[PDB]
Amino acid sequence: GKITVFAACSLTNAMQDIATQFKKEKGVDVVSSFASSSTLARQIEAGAPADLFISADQKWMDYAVDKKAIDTATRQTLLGNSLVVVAPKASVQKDFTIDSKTNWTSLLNGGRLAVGDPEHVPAGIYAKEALQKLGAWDTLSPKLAPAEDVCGALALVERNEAPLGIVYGSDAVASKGVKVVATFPEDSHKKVEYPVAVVEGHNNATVKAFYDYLKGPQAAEIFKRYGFTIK
Repeated sequence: GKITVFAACSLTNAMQDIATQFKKEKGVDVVSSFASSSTLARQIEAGAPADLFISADQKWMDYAVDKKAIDTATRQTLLGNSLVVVAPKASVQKDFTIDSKTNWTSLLNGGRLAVGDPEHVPAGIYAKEALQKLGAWDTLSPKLAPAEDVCGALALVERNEAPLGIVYGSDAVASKGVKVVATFPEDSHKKVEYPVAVVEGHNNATVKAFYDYLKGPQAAEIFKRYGFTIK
């Protein structure tokens, strides 16, 4: 009795604790592979035998679905999250409020904005989308420090290679080394939503019981503990 979950990077800590518990209360081992949702959707398209896939956006779930790789009837939106600007924990930067008059250059002071790569990384695509609506994207696009996932973007900031980054609400929570300094207004981007689905061919009673457990009160308590919103 062994389950494989492919989950967005941002779910690392939450998923590891759900797994350790599930094995404790159910005796089934859940082993996770974490990465950009783009990379994971691509692996699944390419035949990777994941049992479940949780994406950090709808876009990469839609992708896996339109490639016939998903048991589509099972797709549900599981989580919500906020999009935030982090600075390193030692930074003197204070909280501020984001709007179309936020002077991103002055805050950056010759530094880069750490982001998931907006070409594919959901955190980056949300960020691009907020920055465009805010009217700040053409100023910012040549000034990015892109990473291969939202964990890479966080780490640029932890290490002080970038003064600011855009990550999720939840990412600042699992990180000793950065502090949230602003939250994007919800009206600046598409809702950050995390769909889950059973991978095509893997809809069996063992996998179903874990899929049901991700909406269980034990998983809920952990998700919330890590700063996710429950759907």
